[PDB]
Amino acid sequence: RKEKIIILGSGWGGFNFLLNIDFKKYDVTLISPRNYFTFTPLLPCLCSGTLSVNVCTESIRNFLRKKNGYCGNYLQLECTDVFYEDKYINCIDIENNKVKLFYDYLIIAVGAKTNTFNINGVDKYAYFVKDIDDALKIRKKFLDILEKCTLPNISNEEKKKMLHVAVVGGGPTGVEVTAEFADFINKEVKINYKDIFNFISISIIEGGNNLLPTFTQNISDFTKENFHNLNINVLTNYYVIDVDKHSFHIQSSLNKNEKKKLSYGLLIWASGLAQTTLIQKFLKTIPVQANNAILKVDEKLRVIGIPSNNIYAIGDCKKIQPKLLHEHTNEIIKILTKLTSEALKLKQSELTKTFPQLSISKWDYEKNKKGEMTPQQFHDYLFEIDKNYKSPTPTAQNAKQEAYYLSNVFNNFIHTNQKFNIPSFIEKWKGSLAYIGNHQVVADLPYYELKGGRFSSTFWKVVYIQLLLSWKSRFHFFIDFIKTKWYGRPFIK
Amino acid sequence: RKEKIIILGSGWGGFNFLLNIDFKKYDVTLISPRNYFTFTPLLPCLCSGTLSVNVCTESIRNFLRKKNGYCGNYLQLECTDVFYEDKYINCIDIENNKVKLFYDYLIIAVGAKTNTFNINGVDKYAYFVKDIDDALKIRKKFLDILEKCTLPNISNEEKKKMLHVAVVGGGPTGVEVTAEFADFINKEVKINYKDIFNFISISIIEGGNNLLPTFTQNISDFTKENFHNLNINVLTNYYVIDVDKHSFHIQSSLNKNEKKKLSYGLLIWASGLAQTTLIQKFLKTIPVQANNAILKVDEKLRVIGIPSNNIYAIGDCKKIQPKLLHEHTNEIIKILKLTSEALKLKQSELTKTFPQLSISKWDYEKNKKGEMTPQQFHDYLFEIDKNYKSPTPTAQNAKQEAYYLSNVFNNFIHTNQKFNIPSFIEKWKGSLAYIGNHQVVADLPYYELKGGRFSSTFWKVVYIQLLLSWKSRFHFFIDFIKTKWYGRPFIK
Ligand SMILES: Cc1cc2nc3c(=O)[nH]c(=O)nc-3n(C[C@H](O)[C@H](O)[C@H](O)COP(=O)(O)OP(=O)(O)OC[C@H]3O[C@@H](n4cnc5c(N)ncnc54)[C@H](O)[C@@H]3O)c2cc1C
Ligand SMILES: Cc1cc2nc3c(=O)[nH]c(=O)nc-3n(C[C@H](O)[C@H](O)[C@H](O)COP(=O)(O)OP(=O)(O)OC[C@H]3O[C@@H](n4cnc5c(N)ncnc54)[C@H](O)[C@@H]3O)c2cc1C
Ligand SMILES: NC(=O)c1ccc[n+]([C@@H]2O[C@H](COP(=O)([O-])OP(=O)(O)OC[C@H]3O[C@@H](n4cnc5c(N)ncnc54)[C@H](O)[C@@H]3O)[C@@H](O)[C@H]2O)c1
Ligand SMILES: NC(=O)c1ccc[n+]([C@@H]2O[C@H](COP(=O)([O-])OP(=O)(O)OC[C@H]3O[C@@H](n4cnc5c(N)ncnc54)[C@H](O)[C@@H]3O)[C@@H](O)[C@H]2O)c1
Ligand SMILES: [Mg+2]
Ligand SMILES: [Mg+2]
Ligand SMILES: [Mg+2]
Ligand SMILES: [Mg+2]
Ligand SMILES: [Mg+2]
Ligand SMILES: [Mg+2]
Ligand SMILES: [Mg+2]
Ligand SMILES: [Mg+2]
Repeated sequence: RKEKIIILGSGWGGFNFLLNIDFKKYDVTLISPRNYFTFTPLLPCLCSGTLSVNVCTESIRNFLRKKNGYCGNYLQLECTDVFYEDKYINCIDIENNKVKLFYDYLIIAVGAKTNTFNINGVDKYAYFVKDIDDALKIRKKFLDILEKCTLPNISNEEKKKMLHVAVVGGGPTGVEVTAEFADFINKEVKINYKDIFNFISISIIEGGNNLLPTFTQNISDFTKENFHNLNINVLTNYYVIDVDKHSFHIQSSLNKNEKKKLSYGLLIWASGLAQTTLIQKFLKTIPVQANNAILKVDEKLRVIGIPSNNIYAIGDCKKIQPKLLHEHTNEIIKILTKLTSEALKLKQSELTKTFPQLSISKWDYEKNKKGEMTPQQFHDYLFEIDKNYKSPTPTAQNAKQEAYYLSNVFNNFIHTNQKFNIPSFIEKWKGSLAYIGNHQVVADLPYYELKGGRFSSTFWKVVYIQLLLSWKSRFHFFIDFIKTKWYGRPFIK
Repeated sequence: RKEKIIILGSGWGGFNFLLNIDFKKYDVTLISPRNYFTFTPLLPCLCSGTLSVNVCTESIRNFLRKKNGYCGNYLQLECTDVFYEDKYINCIDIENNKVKLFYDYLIIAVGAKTNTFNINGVDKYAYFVKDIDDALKIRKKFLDILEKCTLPNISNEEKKKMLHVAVVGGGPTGVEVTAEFADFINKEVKINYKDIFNFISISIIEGGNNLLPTFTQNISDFTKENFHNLNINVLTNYYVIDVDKHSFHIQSSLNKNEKKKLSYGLLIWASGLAQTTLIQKFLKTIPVQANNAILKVDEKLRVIGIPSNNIYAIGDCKKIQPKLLHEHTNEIIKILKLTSEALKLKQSELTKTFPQLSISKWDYEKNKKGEMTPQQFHDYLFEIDKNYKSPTPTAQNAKQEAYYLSNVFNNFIHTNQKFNIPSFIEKWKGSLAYIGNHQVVADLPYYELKGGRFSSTFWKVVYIQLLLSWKSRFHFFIDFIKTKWYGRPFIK
């Protein structure tokens, strides 16, 4: 008779919600086709053999018994439909048997998938890099190619075509995967495959001018410089537009007329995100959202358009559409002293609990001061703040923070003295890191920039050994680096 | 213009030959469809998640440069034919492209495969345990089943049938794989799957009366006792005769007409050896060996029936057929009045020619004979010949053969010792087995281990020395810490 919370997904959102939700207060079931949590930041290290599967993983069933003594459940299913009207979901097991399950609360955390842009042959020929098996598939293919090119039944020009590694995407994923392959190629591969080492080349391809565009221009320039010193072909300002079995095509971003055909052996696709079929389906089911491209939620992470307000979504599968300021103008006016921008800002602490977009991290009050306004003008101003609101970026950092917010809201606000005092979710940006090869780490932190150096790696390791969610994983983190330092990357495939 | 040695296979034989063969003296190429060496004794620990792949493995290319500066080569191919007349072999890559290669010496070390005994459904439905991939497939299937049986769309009756693990074979492989699963089931699985744990059962099936037949009766009895304490169904004196998708059939060894149909979820097949298709093919190519079931070699490991004497075989793919004593009677008489004790007295030196004369191959005291006539001596010699047993198909023997033969190439073949090449004689060092719940058994010369608090410690001290790199020793040590402090993983 405890209320049932179903969690869909075992990713950063779902798993972290699981870790914090009170199993005494609720009856909790996580549902996911994947029986482990994947620690995605270390996924590129898996591509090169620097770290093991154990450090990139947490098994869900190890976290189903909290110290209180009460338990949670886990089912290995893939949710295929949500029926918000009747409070249930349809799933399928791995043998396509339907399973029907009821909930009182649904926490959707199914994440996003890799975007092919409908380009011909991305699904067919390219390797994605979004989970454990993806990374392992990529490692093996690479090692497979190395062995195939050591055979005598092969010409030097066949070798040059096949030993070309193309990475599409100059975001952090693409950049880190390239970096890691570069280290592998310049170390272990160089030693054990000398006769063919010089036919090997890596290219990274990016539509815009900069690698790591969302970081900072100095970090971008440094990343490109460092890539040059590693003899990585940096093909920025190029868009991949077609993919065939042995070659792909690129179009210059600077001249629409300039195309190139490139040979390749291994093609890694690390472009942006796209929605799961479950989300596409679910959207059609909600009158208000029937033609949305992504699932929209409250400022409280409630899925808009559900009469019951019993479905939440966290992580990559959702954008936040908060309660509009300009729909509550008069009410906000009463709350104030004047009627200036800094009248508003003076009450920004209190009003931020209701409107996230009022946050000093969401609205620049100084780049936008406004002298005394008439009510209508104030309403226009409020409207600008509304339009300026940016939904949290699709990162593990945000998914984790959303997961702790929401679970704590279930633990401490719903079904307690505070049912109505629930604050709206606001991220704190903690910074971003990236490995860019050859011991060089970059970090774009709130008050710092790292641009390489002897102690860059050290900073990276102190950061991530603390972001790991178990002592088991910390053990492996430590051991795996010793092993890689003393003995090297492995060639088992 | 260095002579070319081609090694076929990257197992205990091939890899250890590679480790010791002098790359300065020869131009060596190992050919194997598998680019790593598999440390098979720890393979059952891989089934249960106790140890990792890193401790069961060595990557061939890490060993292609010895410290003197000379190199070896490796090619990822599967040999499909040997043409002994013309000294070349045909291979195929993984995309079925033919490759043709010339050698001066061929070292065949392709091992053996699992024997299905042609039984319907073994290949189709059963899991084998001969390599890394096998162990991981086995591990996954089990975890798959546990998850499937936690679903609601499943009856307790379906659960009981699906969560039955049957292991066919009471040899050390079968026994060790059963033990490891028992440990996993009784620890990590019991904690994380309380609801369905009592639907789980393990059976081991063995045709003879004993588990670990080739050990000791005390060790066999102790292994069976320990198995019952763990609630493993020990179905000795049963053999499997048929296999279907959800059930298999067994026949009593004690009553020809008692049969049983058993349901199962996971069927593991560890029944003993059979020959590779390469060896079957190659045999038909050798006139004197054309109807053999197994490849026979000299007492010097040279494949018999080859005019050039440039093809060797080591490991599980071969049996030794030594030079016959009774074909050399008169000569032996001349070396030596004319008793078994006379013969034994010269046994150390004659053993360099005939391995069957070894005190480890022939019981001189249980077979003493007084003065013989030449004819009688000839008959005696003949008994020694027929008593000879080829090395048992073990890693221990494949390794010892590989060190012997590589040492012959290094220090005999192109030196002034060409003619004093001694015949190969194993030295048995003992055998160990993990039998679950921390109990190790060992059947050593002069000792028997039957369990104990310090049983496991002995096992760990032995195998950390048997590992062939410091890398692997690191992982050996670390993997046991990991398993102790944090437990076995459920990743699949
Ligand atoms: C290589 C890589 C490196 C990254 N590094 C960083 C980083 O350093 N910092 C950072 O902030 N972010 C990083 N990210 C981004 C981060 O992984 C995502 O933002 C994060 O995964 C969002 O979490 P999520 O729970 O929404 O989705 P996921 O973590 O992808 O989880 C989705 C889960 O839903 C499951 N699922 C899918 N379909 C269904 C279905 N219909 N039913 C039930 N379950 C389903 C999946 O199995 C999965 O378990 C990285 C991403 C990648 C790919
Ligand atoms: C689970 C298990 C545990 C064991 N434990 C022990 C133990 O504790 N002690 C002990 O003494 N023995 C043990 N053994 C036995 C030991 O593994 C074998 O006796 C040993 O492998 C024999 O070595 P080999 O080189 O002849 O064959 P393998 O080690 O099997 O090597 C054969 C190699 O040949 C390759 N190959 C196959 N076909 C071809 C082809 N056509 N062309 C080229 N290469 C080919 C294979 O890929 C493989 O690399 C165990 C065996 C198993 C399965
Ligand atoms: N180290 C970190 O902190 C880290 C690491 C990985 C991911 N993340 C987060 O995960 C999310 C996704 O990251 P991501 O790297 O996979 O995607 P991304 O959107 O950040 O980068 C994709 C890049 O590929 C380009 N692109 C798209 N289609 C292309 C084409 N056809 N040809 C060439 N270039 C093309 C885009 O211009 C874009 O710059 C991001 O929000 C990111 O911040 C963070
Ligand atoms: N711990 C160790 O030292 C160790 C471990 C594994 C293997 N080995 C060596 O590797 C070789 C192979 O060992 P193995 O265990 O794989 O095979 P095995 O030959 O030693 O034993 C197989 C057993 O299964 C039985 N069997 C065969 N077909 C059957 C059927 N249809 N139904 C029921 N029982 C059936 C046989 O009676 C036999 O005892 C051996 O030489 C062994 O010594 C040693
Ligand atoms: Mg999730
Ligand atoms: Mg994840
Ligand atoms: Mg999500
Ligand atoms: Mg996602
Ligand atoms: Mg071999
Ligand atoms: Mg082997
Ligand atoms: Mg062999
Ligand atoms: Mg074999």
